[PDB]
Amino acid sequence: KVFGRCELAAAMKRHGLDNYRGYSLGNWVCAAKFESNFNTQATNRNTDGSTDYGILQINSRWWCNDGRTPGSRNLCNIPCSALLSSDITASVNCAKKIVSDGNGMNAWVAWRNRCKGTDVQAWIRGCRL
Repeated sequence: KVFGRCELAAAMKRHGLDNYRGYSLGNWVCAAKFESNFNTQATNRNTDGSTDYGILQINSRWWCNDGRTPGSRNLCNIPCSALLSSDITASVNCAKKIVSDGNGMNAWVAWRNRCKGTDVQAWIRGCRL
């Protein structure tokens, strides 16, 4: 599913992401925009053989099992395919573990490079939340 900006903001808010570990909603919508262009079905392969999955491009080296990433840790305890669903529940629950890991949202390279220190509130402007 390709989310609309406000539709995604609303789903993320409902799933408890607004101010999760201090990160306002706009940070989450911005990261989703540049990681996946709001497409739950986005996959991207890395040079190390791991793959990134879903709206928040969660990586198979640490977080999920895809059966093809030797020495993967599967920390979210989830097949990576579950991260491609039109229901964002699995992605959100896994992202909560990631952002709690010590590096906050810096774990998402597009967030560090394209959202961090920008006016992220702009991403939720005009939305009915």
